[PDB]
Amino acid sequence: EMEKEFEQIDKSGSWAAIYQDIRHEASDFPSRVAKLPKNKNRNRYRDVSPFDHSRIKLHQEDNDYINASLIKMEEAQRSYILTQGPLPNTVGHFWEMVWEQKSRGVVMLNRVMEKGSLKCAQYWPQKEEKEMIFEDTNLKLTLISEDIKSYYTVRQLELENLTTQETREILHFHYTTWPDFGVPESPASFLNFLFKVRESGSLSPEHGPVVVHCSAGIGRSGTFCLADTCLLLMDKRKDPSSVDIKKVLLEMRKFRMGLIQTADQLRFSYLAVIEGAKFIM
Ligand SMILES: c1csc(-c2ncc[nH]2)c1
Repeated sequence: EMEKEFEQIDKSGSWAAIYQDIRHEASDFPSRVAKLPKNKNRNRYRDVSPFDHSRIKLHQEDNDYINASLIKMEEAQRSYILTQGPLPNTVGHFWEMVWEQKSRGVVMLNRVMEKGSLKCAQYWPQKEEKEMIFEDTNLKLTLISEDIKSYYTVRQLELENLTTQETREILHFHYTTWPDFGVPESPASFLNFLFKVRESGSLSPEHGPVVVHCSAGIGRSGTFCLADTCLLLMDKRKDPSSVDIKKVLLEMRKFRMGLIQTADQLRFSYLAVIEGAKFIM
C-alpha cells in the first residue's frame, strides 16, 4: 500500500531519489515534427515537445502542428490531451483542436500572470458581449456564464464553427489558487476541483478527450491526470492496493515527456491519491 510507502519516503526524506529514478526510467521517443524550423514559434519552451507518435494533428493541410499530446490510459478507459498554454499566435489553433477532437472540457491549472510574467495568452472572452473571432481558424467563442468560487472558476462557453454554423458548449474549469511557488499544503481543494470536472461529464467517453494545460502542460497538468487515473483504477480493480502511482506515471510518460516536474509535485500526487482514496472507500 502507497500510504505506508508515503511514510517511508517521507520519514527517510527520499522524494528527490524516487523522482530521479523515474527521470532515469522514463521513455524517450522522437519529436522531429516539434523541432522543424517552421514550428519554432508554435512552441513556448524549446525543451518541451510532443513525441511524434502521440502528437495531436490539426486538420489544416498547411501546417498540422500543435504542441499537444494524446495520453491514452487503456485499463482506466480514460484519455486526456495535454497541451501548453496557448501563445498569442496559437489561440486559433488551440480552439481548432478543441473543435476537431470533440472535447467537452478545458482544464486550466495556471493564472495568466504568475511571478510577474505571462504564462499563457488570454484565450477566452472576459465579458458576455465581447465575443472573440479567430480569423485564422474560422471559429467564434462567446462567454455564456461564469461561476467564480474561492478555489476555482467554471465558465460556460459557446464555440461556433463559422464555416458550418454548428455550435458546441465548452466548459472551462480554471483552478485559480495553485501557489506561484511549490504545491498546495492540502490537496482538499484540488480533489474538490477534480470531482467537479468529473461531475460535468467532461472526462466521460461520450465526449472527446478533455484538454488539460498549465504553462508547459507537464507539471500541474500531470498531477491532474495522474490523480484522476489512479483513483479510477482503485474503483476498477479487485485489489485497490495493486495500484502503483510510479508505474502509472511511467505509462503516462510514454505519451508526453516530463509529466510531474518536481519531487514536490510527486509527493503532492501521492497525497492527492491517498486523500481521494478515503472519499472513494
Ligand atoms: C513566451 C514564450 S514564447 C512567447 C511568444 N511567442 C510569440 C509571441 N510571444 C511568449
